[PDB]
Amino acid sequence: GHMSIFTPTNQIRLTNVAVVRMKRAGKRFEIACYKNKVVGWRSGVEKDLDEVLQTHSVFVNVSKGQVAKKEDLISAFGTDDQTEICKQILTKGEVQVSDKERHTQLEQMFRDIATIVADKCVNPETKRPYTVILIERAMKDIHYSVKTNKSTKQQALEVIKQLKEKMKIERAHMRLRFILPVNEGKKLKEKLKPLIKVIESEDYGQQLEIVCLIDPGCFREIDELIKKETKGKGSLEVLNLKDVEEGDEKFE
Repeated sequence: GHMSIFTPTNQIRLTNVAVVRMKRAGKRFEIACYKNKVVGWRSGVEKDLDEVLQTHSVFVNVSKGQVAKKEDLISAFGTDDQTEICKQILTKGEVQVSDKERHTQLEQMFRDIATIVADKCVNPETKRPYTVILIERAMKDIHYSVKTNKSTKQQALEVIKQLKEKMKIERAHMRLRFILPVNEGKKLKEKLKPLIKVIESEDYGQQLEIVCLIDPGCFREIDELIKKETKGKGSLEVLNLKDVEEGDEKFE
């Protein structure tokens, strides 16, 4: 980065690779995957785990220039499958968690995650939730560099508590499900579905239970239509039990 100007976008090219490497106790494993949200697979935001692999060559040490072939990885790691090795390097290595700016802890990248958490929380009387700086000031205060190696499905509870530790936010993003019969269901299902604001939790039996709820920051933008689309038709129930049958997540 910040060296060559010629950087054309392509699917499988060494010009579109992301730097990621795993540091072992007595060995190094540096690889190159697609820069298109390479860490997406660790959160279920990917499309596959094949095309994301730009190169099948792993470096044992870029300083010396030791390129490990299929025989090398089979000896060093013990497996001939690069997918397994690369997968480990991606979840236990120095992966570029850059979603926008292709740099480290700079370029205001700390404000990026702050923008996502902003709409997810409600601030008390002082300004509107659009003030990313307001939440960012408290976010980076308790835990600096919250974007660096941010473990999504692992430190989810920690991150939300770290924020509350400093600034006590008012509620957060919850889940609600509407309950109405087939007759009334055949009205909101043709309005809320095309908008694509629903969650993978619906009922297709006698009651069309639909779980639709976005970030509280934009609650006024979603409820403005929900108030008449389903609220002024069926009953609105809250979804707080994740240890029970939610409904249907697939028609198969």
